[PDB]
Amino acid sequence: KVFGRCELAAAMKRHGLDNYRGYSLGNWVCAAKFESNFNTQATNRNTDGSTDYGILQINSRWWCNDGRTPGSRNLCNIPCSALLSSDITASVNCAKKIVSDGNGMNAWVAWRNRCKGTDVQAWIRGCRL
Ligand SMILES: O=N[O-]
Ligand SMILES: O=N[O-]
Repeated sequence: KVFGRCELAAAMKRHGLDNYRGYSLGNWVCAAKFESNFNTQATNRNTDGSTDYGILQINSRWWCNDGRTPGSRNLCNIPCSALLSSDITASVNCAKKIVSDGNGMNAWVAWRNRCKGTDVQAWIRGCRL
């Protein structure tokens, strides 16, 4: 599923991401835009053999099991394919564990490089929230 901007904002808010660990809703929408272009089916291979999955490009090296990242962890206790569903529950719940990890949203390379220190509120402008 490819989400609309305000559609994803609303779903993320419903799932309790707005101000989760102090990160406003705009931060999450911005991250999702630049990680996956709002596409739940997005996948990208990393140099180390792991893969990033879903709207927030959650990585198999630590967070999920894709059956092909040998010697990795499954800290969210899920198959990586769960991160590709039209239902974003699994992605959101795993993201909450990631952002609590100690590095906050810096865990997302695209957020650090493209969202951090910018007017992230613009990502929810016009939405009926
Ligand atoms: O959800 N369309 O911005
Ligand atoms: O649960 N919203 O995909």
